[PDB]
Amino acid sequence: SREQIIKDGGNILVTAGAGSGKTTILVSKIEADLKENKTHYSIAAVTFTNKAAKEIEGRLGYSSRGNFIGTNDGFVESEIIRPFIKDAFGNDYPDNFTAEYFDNQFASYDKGLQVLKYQNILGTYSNPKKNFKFQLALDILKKSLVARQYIFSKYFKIFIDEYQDSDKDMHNLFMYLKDQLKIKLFIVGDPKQSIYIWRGAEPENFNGLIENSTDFNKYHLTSNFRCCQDIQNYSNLFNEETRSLIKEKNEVQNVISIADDMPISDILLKLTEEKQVLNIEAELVILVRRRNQAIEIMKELNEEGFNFIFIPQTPLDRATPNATLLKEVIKYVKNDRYSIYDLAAEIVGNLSSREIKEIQKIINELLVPNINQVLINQVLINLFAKLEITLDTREITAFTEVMMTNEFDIAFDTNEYLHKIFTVHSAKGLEFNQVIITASDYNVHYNRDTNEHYVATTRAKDKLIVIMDNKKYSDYIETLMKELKIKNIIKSI
Amino acid sequence: SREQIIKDGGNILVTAGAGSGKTTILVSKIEADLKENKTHYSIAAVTFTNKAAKEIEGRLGYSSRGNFIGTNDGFVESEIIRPFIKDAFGNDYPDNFTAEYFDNQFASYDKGLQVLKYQNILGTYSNPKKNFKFQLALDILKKSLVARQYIFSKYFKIFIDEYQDSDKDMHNLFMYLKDQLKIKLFIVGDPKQSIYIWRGAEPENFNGLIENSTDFNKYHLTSNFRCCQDIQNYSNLFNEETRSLIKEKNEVQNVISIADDMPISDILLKLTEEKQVLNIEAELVILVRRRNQAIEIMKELNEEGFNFIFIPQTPLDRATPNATLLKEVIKYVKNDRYSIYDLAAEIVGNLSSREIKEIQKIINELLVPNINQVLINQVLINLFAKLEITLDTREITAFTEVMMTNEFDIAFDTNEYLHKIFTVHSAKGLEFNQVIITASDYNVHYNRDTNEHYVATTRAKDKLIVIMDNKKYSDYIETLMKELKIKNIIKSI
Repeated sequence: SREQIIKDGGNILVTAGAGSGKTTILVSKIEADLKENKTHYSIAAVTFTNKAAKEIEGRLGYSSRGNFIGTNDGFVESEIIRPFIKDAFGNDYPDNFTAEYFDNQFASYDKGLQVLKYQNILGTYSNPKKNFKFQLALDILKKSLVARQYIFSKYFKIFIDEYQDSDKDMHNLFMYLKDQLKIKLFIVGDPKQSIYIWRGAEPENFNGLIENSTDFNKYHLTSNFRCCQDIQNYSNLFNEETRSLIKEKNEVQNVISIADDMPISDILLKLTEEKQVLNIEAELVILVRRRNQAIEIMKELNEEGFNFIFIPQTPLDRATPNATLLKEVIKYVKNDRYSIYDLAAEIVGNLSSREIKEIQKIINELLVPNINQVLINQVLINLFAKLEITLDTREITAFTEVMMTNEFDIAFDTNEYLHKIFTVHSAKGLEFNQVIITASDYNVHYNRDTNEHYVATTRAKDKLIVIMDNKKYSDYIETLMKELKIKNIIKSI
Repeated sequence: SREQIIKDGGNILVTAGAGSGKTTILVSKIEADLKENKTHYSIAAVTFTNKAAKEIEGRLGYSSRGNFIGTNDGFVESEIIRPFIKDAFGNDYPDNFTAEYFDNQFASYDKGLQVLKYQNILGTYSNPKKNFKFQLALDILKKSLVARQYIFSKYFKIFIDEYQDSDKDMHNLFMYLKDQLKIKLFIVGDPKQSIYIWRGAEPENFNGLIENSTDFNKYHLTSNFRCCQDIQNYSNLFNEETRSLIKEKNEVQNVISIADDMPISDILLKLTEEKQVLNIEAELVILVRRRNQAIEIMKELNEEGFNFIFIPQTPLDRATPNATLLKEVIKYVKNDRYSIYDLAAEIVGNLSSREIKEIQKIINELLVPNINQVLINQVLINLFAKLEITLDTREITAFTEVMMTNEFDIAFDTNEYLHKIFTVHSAKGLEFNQVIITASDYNVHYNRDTNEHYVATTRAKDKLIVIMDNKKYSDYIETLMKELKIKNIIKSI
């Protein structure tokens, strides 16, 4: 498992999925290797977005080892291109160059050298599949002897995040550091095609390393690593592929089942005061299938003194290529404390201060109120035109609808609330500490809602409370408990 | 006189001529004002060529006052444009820009801003009469409040050398500092059209200040300021315009006349040992009209133990627009110790390191031996094409002829010799300490050689020795001594 992962000191290839399993293990693996190694060598972690680089830097702590934590583009720029470009190509080339991602697309590698030599800027390649900065960095290393000496002397291992999005030119540099410079590589990626890719992503180079590489040591990560063992056993029994991984335990305490005989508010009081299996001071969230089921529970609790705020699923809450970025644009529009730098951190690459000012100009048109649906669509196209990303028609309408109304404001609110209620689709992504669900929502016999039920069960982190509303739900438990000869998988009050 | 010049603390306009009178007074005026002023304000001296700026910095000494000594282009770049361009035009414009003089000519002021904003370089104007850097610097001062505050706070007086070569845009900035910022200006220039002009020179702006400016205080400099009073009196009596300025002295000791009765070498021994009016340890130089007259004197002295090296006038020794620069190109080719940076210092403006490497590439073709007359002409055109200067046909042939032969090598030699012999045209420029001439060379009755004789007399600095070979020469002295009632103007041995 994870203990076997961190012990390996060689080239490690990690398959990460379900989210957050990659980030926590990455930070723990980095800080553990820093404690083992006392020599002068440092580590280098590279992330596509600037937020992930800042997220890793905050958890690691002091970087007195000289460790580099930053963007993929910022790494090759500050460590390879800028220091040794004059050594590789002569004194004609500048080291005070400014890289602009959006401007100055060129057709050939020879053309881009002239933009850097004469126009004093570092422009991107026109083809999204070919990266000019990494082609330049790899070229500089082969031309410059000092460049190869410095990289070997500075870093002994390099950590790479989200490797499935790396392009071929970006992939060539990483393999060049491992094959020629003999630098250890810790690779984290998602083998599934998924929904999120960098504009020049090719999953085959990552998939090819899993199939034909003898140097790397392959590992895998559990999807529900953060969930406790008792919650994992209750979640995995509903899907046939997941039933094999769980192991039975002599005593089960985290998953509680209680039949709904008293009103909904009384069940909440019973679990909080009579058995104290749920703490009122800990965050508590309740699961529903539809928005109406959440409203009636929220209104029933306001009468009993319980205070709650309910997050609804927005039109943007849909598996689309630009869903993650579109939500961040909404968070910058809705919230005043959300800085433009926080929005730029979500954008791939380390944008310059001048490029940030141009993107800020496009979005400032959305900060004026009551300017109708047509202008919101053009600002959105103008925004994504600079990023060279086309926008889905339903993604545009979903973005527009959220901008018009204040209905989905708290779903993108920066503030955090202790007690909430969310829909199964509302928080498909984020995870909660303790969750209560009801059985009548999910049809378990024909597996229509088993995927929504599996998501519902995996959201809870410490304690999961299940209400046995449906007899067919309880029958599917008792039937499969006999197939697997499981005496206890649930704790009933 | 000069004592009246340095005492004035206001705006001073100086008319300088005959050479070297401008540089010595400029350094003395600067260091004297630094001693008078104890406050934090500094001075700023600007010269067109980098050699003149380095020449002033060496004589001044320590610049702990923060005084700026450099090029006109380097002044507006480091003090106005680079610090306050972002304040004047916004954060879009860079402060790490690189100015290239030869590349990126543009037609309109708006076009050059885009080259600086996007292409990150500072290019020159296509029209030689219009300067873009000074148009940019003046524009930045009007746009930026801090820029005006810094210039007033830093400098209380600004010294300007060779003002007749300043263009109109360069002239507008200097007047803007005097009229708006109320900064004292010490201006040195030559009112005569002369032979040497910067490619965008307009003498009218300098001439216009002499005619219509009430703020400036006009002054004049003597042509033979370095020569002693006795030598000045002997030189000025031959030309009618010059006879009025000299004043008689009761005793004359510097100008010696001796009739040539003994051989030439014996006259040299007689003056050195019998009267000791010439020191063998001091530099001694003899004047002739033709090259044959110098050879026979040089050969006659080698027999008597006297050792001499004779500098001949080169084909480049001719009043042409590019004579000064062409000689420096020869000095870089002939001498190995003469650095390429010394050649770049003679070029107008502060050339960048990359621009220096391109000029060095063009001249390196002349360093190979025996490559005939045709290739020398093309390298010369290629050299001056970068400087945007056309070359006279006779200037090209004069440059070529010197390159072929080693005959004129010592005339451009970096080494310096104590005892020499030079032609009247050989050292029309440089001045010598003690000079001996002969009377038979100059026809004084019809004033054919009075200009060459006046040059001959003005070369000597401390002691001048005249040989009375011609009776017509001595008669013209005695005749004019009676017209002016001068009892003594010459010391006869």
